Amino acid sequence: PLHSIISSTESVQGSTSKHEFQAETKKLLDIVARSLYSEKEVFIRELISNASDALEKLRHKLVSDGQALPEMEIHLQTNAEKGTITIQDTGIGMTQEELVSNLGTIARSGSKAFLDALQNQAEASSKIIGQFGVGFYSAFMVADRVEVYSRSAAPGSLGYQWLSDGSGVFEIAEASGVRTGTKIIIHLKSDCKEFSSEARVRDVVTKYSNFVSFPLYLNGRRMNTLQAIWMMDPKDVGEWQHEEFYRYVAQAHDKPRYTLHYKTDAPLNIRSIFYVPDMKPSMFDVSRSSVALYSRKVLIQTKATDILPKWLRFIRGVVDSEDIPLNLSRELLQESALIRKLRDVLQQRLIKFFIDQSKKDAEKYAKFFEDYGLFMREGIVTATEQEVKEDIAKLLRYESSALPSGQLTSLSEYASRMRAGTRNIYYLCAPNRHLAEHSPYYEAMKKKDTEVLFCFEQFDELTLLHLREFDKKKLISVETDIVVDHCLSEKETEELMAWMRNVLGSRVTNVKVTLRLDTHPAMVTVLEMGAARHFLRMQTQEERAQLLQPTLEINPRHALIKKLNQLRASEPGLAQLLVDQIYENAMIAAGLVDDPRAMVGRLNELLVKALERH
Amino acid sequence: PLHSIISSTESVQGSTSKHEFQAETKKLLDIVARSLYSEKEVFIRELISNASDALEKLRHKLVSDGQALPEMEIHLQTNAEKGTITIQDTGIGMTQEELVSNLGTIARSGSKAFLDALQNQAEASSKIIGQFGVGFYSAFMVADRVEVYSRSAAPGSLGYQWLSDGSGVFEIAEASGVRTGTKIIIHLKSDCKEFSSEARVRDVVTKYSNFVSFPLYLNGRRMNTLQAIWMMDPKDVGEWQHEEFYRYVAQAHDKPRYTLHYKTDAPLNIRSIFYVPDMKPSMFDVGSSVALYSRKVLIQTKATDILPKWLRFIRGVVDSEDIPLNLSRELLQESALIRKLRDVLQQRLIKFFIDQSKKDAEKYAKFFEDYGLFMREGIVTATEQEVKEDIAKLLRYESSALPSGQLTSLSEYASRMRAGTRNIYYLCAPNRHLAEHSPYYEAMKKKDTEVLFCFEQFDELTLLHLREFDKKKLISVETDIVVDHCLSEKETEELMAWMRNVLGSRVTNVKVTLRLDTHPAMVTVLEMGAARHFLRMQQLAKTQLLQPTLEINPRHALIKKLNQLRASEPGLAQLLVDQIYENAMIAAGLVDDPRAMVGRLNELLVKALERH
Ligand SMILES: Nc1ncnc2c1ncn2[C@@H]1O[C@H](COP(=O)(O)OP(=O)(O)NP(=O)(O)O)[C@@H](O)[C@H]1O
Ligand SMILES: Nc1ncnc2c1ncn2[C@@H]1O[C@H](COP(=O)(O)OP(=O)(O)NP(=O)(O)O)[C@@H](O)[C@H]1O
Ligand SMILES: [K+]
Ligand SMILES: [K+]
Ligand SMILES: [Mg+2]
Ligand SMILES: [Mg+2]
Repeated sequence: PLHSIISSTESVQGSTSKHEFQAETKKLLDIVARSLYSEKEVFIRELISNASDALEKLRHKLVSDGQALPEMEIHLQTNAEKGTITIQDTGIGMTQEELVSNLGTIARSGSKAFLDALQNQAEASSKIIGQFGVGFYSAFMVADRVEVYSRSAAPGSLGYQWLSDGSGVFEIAEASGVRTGTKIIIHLKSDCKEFSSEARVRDVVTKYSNFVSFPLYLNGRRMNTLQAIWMMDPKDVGEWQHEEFYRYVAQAHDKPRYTLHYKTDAPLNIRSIFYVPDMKPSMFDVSRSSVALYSRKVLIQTKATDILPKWLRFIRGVVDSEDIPLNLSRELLQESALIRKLRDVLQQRLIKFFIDQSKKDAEKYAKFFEDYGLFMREGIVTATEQEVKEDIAKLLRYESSALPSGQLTSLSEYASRMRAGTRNIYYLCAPNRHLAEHSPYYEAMKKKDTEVLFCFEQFDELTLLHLREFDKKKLISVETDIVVDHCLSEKETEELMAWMRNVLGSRVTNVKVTLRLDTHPAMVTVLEMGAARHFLRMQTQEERAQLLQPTLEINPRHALIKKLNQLRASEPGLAQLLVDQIYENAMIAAGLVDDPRAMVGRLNELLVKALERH
Repeated sequence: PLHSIISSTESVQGSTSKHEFQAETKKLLDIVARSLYSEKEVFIRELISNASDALEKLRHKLVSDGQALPEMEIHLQTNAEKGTITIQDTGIGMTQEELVSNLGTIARSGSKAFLDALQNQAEASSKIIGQFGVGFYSAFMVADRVEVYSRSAAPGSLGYQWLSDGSGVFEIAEASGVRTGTKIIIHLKSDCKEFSSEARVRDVVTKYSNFVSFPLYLNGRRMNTLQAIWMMDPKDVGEWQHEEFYRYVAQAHDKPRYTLHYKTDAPLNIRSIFYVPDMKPSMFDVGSSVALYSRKVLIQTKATDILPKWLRFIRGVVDSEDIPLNLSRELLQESALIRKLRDVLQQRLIKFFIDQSKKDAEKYAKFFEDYGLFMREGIVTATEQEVKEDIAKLLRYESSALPSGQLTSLSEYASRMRAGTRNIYYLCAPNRHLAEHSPYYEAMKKKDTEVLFCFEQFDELTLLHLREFDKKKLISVETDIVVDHCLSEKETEELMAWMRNVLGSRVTNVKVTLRLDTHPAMVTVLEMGAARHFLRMQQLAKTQLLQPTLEINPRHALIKKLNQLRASEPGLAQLLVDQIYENAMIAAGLVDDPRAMVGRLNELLVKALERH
């Protein structure tokens, strides 16, 4: 189907012209006011940012001159009956030239020109928000008529006025009585009268601009009353401010148990603070990042980016940066490379912080791991890189067989003093220390003088089998190692073997003899056990039986096995129930029984007919 | 103190001037090329959309004129030697005035002017994609200089060239040899030569512009070759097209078991199709592949969840030409249209499932067996009572008043109850035999009221969360055991006292029940289902004991033996009573990991039979 008219036959003959790009202002205004912001409340944020920029410019101008500092405040006002919202400022202001150059031209901002002509861009380039030049036109999205009063702080400037309706035309006049600074008056739409209500405005202000750098008022009462401590050095801020900030951000009533104050500028500008709660995690904590992203003291509202890995969703705090790329809508540029490196840097720093906490305090870290271990266990099984899994795995605490009861140990220190020339790590799963010590599998391997890691928590064998390796060493379970490893008369032993294969033929594949058991009359061995256990309870005897191949062993030294001889010689019917009970007990001890409700009736029958002579 | 400085001293006294808004083109171009799109490959989508719009305009003009229709298609070519990407079409083309007025002006689109002068605005308004007027400038995001060779389709037009480096100035000249249509030459940047490779371009084309209305060829081979059946009439489309489309969109090799072809226009313009896979859900299956389209081009938000989370097991495509879009052609967040669409889709899917259940019970039984967990999860995660009750109509249970294996629903159960009765009784067990031989059911065996048997796990939790159906209260059998209002008493009261002193710290109280026939003991707690669920959570994970009561029956043979056992073998008697208590707790379903009781059971087995 190769039919390509693509060629280079084109050739230029006529004289080349020369033109300049134009623009359609009405369509640009319509696009800005209709299809730019997904929410209608952002105009308050934009106006507050503009007021903050004006105040910052005035403050810098006065500081560079060494003059006295007047008051620097933002004043919001709402009039319910008139349906208007008013924001006042005490910044630099602007004359009619700046009025018609900035408010009359799309995508032109004087703040960028101010920053460029500063020659330092250190003291003030970190405190100016405006960079695009279209933020003022969001007021037309909720208004039908905008009215602005302003006058410059220069000694001899006069007031002015600025009216528009968002219809591609604006009129400028000269006004008297204007207070120095800038004042914006907004007349609201019919369908946007909700913004004349004090509660809605307060909610928006607290959601977006709580940490503005200047005092802010709404109808007369100050709303800041709280310093952004993440911008200060740790040596200046006390613990009371830390706990109050944690109380504010976490919406809790307890104290933080861990506090990290992170400030870095080499790879990228990062100023963040992190908290770990004092209570235990709950159902909502497991349910679905609780960390707010900021940029020059303005919320970005990611709510989907998850700048922090999912398994770290239990920590709280704020993250602030100056170099994140944000689009024209003042939202994150989704899945940029900078975000993907910020996440890795932050998670590595958090891992390093958690590792160091163990050294300086052991009991507190043990309690924290007891509380928040499930998050680390989940983080093991969702990562992909082996290095990440090994980094997280250093936080796990286990109980070993070479140490006294009730004290923990780590994998790294487990590998410290293990056998000189064996690249193997052995772990056993049991609900208790008592069940781990007297487990048939542990007895079967107790001959070897190796240290076994007892793990009691749930979803732990799953974590080990997804880890598969630590410091280039294999993680081998005791159950697998037993099969990997390579009295009663023999005539009666073999005859009872034949009988057991006869009776338990359908459920059991093979029977063997074992001298490695001393306190358990039976044991069930499968070629693999951890994966079988995990698979069994996601999904009656048979359809589970051929999926396991339950090899069963017998202990000739046990008393019950010995008595089974003469209880079959005397009454085969009782032995019929006895062997089934032994098999059920062995399968229960192996941990392969999901719901043991089935065996209750047969156990009752065996008990009621076994001792009837007594 | 209330610090307020607001006054109204401002007054105007001069003569108002008049101006109009200007614009800065350099800053606008920088904003478009740098801080508008999250990805760099979207320029191919914009160019293909422009070519499709041009072809649509030419086709409409020719059909309205009534003239013959020539061949029309778009060609996209890749040349890695010069690091260039080229796109060519055979549309209407542009004149010199059209070139200057359209390509040289920001936020001006001729497609809107064409639509406004159509006099019907319905025939072709559903096929024109461009609406903003800034999509052509995304080519400067990956290029340093662009070339445009165009020639209008009018009988007497002349060729032209449109050159620009994206620096804010462009030059236009007259060219010779240009064929009818348009042709765009792109010279890629140093870091953007990734797009001079066939594989990446093919990936982008298949991702974004796979279902365009006109044939396109990449380096000579057709790419789309597949019809978008979600726009065609259901009667015009057969089974083979449905199977092929399903195997494409679902990326599977099986045959769908259910097919819904939804197409409505009254509340909103909707064209959609939904599929149910034949294979069972996997470990991995537990953005849902319901990708949203608009004007036959992918929107690709994949995060707003236009469909409820519990309905993530269905595959298909949803199209809507009235959806609002951002300047970057991404979904507007939380628009009322999105919520209306989600509600309508949920209701329609529920109605479709109900109708499918009515039409064929045998297939619906298998479907419910395969996909039961999703409905329970949706019931648990729902908030509104009507939403919970709508989903609950899809649940199936078997009851005691029916032969084994036959399932029914809550609707018929409510239909066939007595008029006086106002509540529903349900019992949970892993098997029917355990259900009908449960100690709790034997106490409810006296009355003839029907009871629903639940076998699958999380059924108890779902029934607890639902809490009400059709103005009736959902209560369990174990709850009603306590709400409802041969070992003579003398030789028995002291025997319960003996259990009390032996089991002081494990059972709060022990008494005698007479509603038991086959069990030696039975254990009751106040709120059995809730206690069971919390115990399962705690043993599953430490998140943020209880009060058990034990009843015996003086008629069981095994219990009758314990009376004389106290005076003969107390050492055997203690651990035998422990076995009885633990067996009762296991039968109650309140037992944790039962490995702890193996050793004492073995000691019972060894000791109790050292006499035969
Ligand atoms: N209250 C104010 N006082 C003084 N100048 C102001 C005030 N509000 C706006 N301006 C000026 O108006 C210009 C344009 O405002 P604006 O539309 O917000 O652009 P921007 O804020 O710099 N960029 P952005 O807000 O991020 O989209 C600014 O550069 C200021 O010079
Ligand atoms: N291949 C083409 N043939 C003819 N006209 C074209 C072609 N490509 C672009 N144009 C013209 O270019 C104008 C503006 O281009 P464009 O930037 O794509 O705006 P738009 O596609 O109409 N709206 P949008 O794509 O949503 O930004 C269109 O109105 C067309 O008239
Ligand atoms: K501006
Ligand atoms: K244009
Ligand atoms: Mg601004
Ligand atoms: Mg376009």
